Amino acid sequence: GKKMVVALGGNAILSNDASAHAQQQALVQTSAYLVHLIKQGHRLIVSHGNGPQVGNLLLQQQAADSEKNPAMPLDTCVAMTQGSIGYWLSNALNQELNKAGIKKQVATVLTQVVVDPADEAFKNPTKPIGPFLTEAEAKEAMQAGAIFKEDAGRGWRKVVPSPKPIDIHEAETINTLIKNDIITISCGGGGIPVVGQELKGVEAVIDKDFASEKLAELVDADALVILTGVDYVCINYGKPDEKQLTNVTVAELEEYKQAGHFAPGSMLPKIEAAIQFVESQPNKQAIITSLENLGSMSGDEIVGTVVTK
Amino acid sequence: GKKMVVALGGNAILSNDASAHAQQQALVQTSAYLVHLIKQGHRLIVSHGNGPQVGNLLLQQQAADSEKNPAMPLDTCVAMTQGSIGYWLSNALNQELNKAGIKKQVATVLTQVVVDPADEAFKNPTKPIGPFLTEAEAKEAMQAGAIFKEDAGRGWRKVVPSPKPIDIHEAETINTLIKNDIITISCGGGGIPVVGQELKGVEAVIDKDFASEKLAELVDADALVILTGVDYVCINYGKPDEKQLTNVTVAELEEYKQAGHFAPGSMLPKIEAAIQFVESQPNKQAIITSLENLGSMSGDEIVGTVVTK
Ligand SMILES: Nc1ncnc2c1ncn2[C@@H]1O[C@H](COP(=O)(O)OP(=O)(O)O)[C@@H](O)[C@H]1O
Ligand SMILES: Nc1ncnc2c1ncn2[C@@H]1O[C@H](COP(=O)(O)OP(=O)(O)O)[C@@H](O)[C@H]1O
Ligand SMILES: [Mg+2]
Ligand SMILES: [Mg+2]
Repeated sequence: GKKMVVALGGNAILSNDASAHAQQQALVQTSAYLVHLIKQGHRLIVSHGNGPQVGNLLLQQQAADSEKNPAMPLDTCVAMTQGSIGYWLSNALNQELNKAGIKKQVATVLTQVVVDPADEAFKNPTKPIGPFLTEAEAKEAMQAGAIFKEDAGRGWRKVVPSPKPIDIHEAETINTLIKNDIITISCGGGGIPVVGQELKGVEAVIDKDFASEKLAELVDADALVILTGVDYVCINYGKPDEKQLTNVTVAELEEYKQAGHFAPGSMLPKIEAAIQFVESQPNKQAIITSLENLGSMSGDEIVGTVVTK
Repeated sequence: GKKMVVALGGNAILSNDASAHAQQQALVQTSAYLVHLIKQGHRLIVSHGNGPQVGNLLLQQQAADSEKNPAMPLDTCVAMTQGSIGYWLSNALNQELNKAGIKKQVATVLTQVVVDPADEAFKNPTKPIGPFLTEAEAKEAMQAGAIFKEDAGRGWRKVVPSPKPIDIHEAETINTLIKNDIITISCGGGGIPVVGQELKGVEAVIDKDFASEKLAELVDADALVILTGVDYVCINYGKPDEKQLTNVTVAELEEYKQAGHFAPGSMLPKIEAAIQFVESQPNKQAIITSLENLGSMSGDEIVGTVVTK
């Protein structure tokens, strides 16, 4: 069996219906697939994204904003989504483990992810968040310290930094749970962004896959498994000559990267994080595939885009 | 030292406004007092309430309620507050620990607290919660069985049950962290209420002190310390003949309780929880006092209303 960090994405909470019940139902389906990994002897360390969840929460912050009910900053909103999604996922996993007759503890740990204040991302925030405000509301926010950028035609929306994760505060706690064979859920939404030894909260968005890769390094995982919306990373994706990548090496991926095969923002971060993990220490593996593709496992072997040195 | 469950209440988050920043600063002050206990060798396992926090979150759920941004049910909102408050408190405690030069890690574990569906509370809900609705809105909201009661002159509110905890799902995980000298924050808001084999969420409010007492039993804590708004519990409270209770036995408290000295909904549950803990096992002590009164500690000994038997 392998100790693996499993980084869930949007596909893990595929529901369309934004209700808690619909998202919980989606996570139960996701958990059924994850339990396949447990049946095969793997030791899971799970993380997840929070795109639509934090997006809706941010809209809720604005809808009721007042002196008595002030909008919560982004870092607190991320913490809230670690709570909601962590609850839904841990609950769903327990259900599916029970259905399989398997006894295994699941626990969600709030996770603060440290970033460098000197990170170039802070001088140049590029992550748009929240609702589209009017120039007026924008200028008012500007005078309030926020950085807004008019999205020509759509309006003005707040932009925040996307810094690199340099450490996971709760890493040792997560390691402790790991060693006690407890399935942990952490780094939700890429983590609650904090800076410095004092762990000062900041409004930023940390890439979930790089946060997961940092966790994988800190807990000395054997593999980083990113589960997304495709069974295999492809070259010429969506094109007539599309080709699925199975076993790949870093040099191969670097060649394809320069040819522009991995869309920025979506697949590119996964490829970069996977390469980084494989380059971090000898005998490390990274896999990019989907939950559904776990049905194609060969024994305890996960198939998909498998990256090695 | 002694393994002690410290149950924080409203005054632990003493802020002049409801902003995240103000509440975080309030928790920093609270953490200063908690560090005092840690310096004295006590092994802390902390819990907290969430009344004002979940209240504002529920108002945010209502403000943007729509098909695309549906209001999250109470159990999910409780999970979200375990995330926000857990983040604020763990971050504040780390800051105060570092200031004291103490190398101790803090971790927040989402907590699902199990209740019995046959609990009398489900037949007679008593906890009003959420927004004040019109009579027409409440009428429609009650068709599926939910109970709404009119608050004359204010509106109609949902009234949920306050069932007793029969288990803390993550208890073993929390104990494992405790055994590894990690300060845990759990049972936030009394816990995410769940029922049955699938741990289905239910809209209810589990008393934070009863939840904390159950945790104290499950982790075999030496003491249950409830920190609230008074330095000492009193009899003839607010009357000219008011008397503060210091060392007191279970028998004495039972007499006082029967005399109606402890207000329902506020002090009564703390007294009942204290009695339950002292009677739960030999060599168990329960204390009810305030964070401020910790400044009057005699060495590693906490003064206040100390229950023994
Ligand atoms: N070369 C490529 N091969 C496969 N999928 C690709 C490629 N380039 C872009 N994609 C897209 O990247 C998506 C996954 O990234 P993203 O949408 O960000 O998902 P997640 O929520 O998992 O982060 C795929 O599901 C696919 O639509
Ligand atoms: N006999 C009593 N002795 C002391 N305090 C009492 C008594 N009866 C009621 N109280 C009130 O109970 C309060 C504590 O319960 P509560 O307000 O719910 O606080 P918390 O947020 O800590 O749960 C006290 O601070 C006090 O205002
Ligand atoms: Mg993505
Ligand atoms: Mg109270």
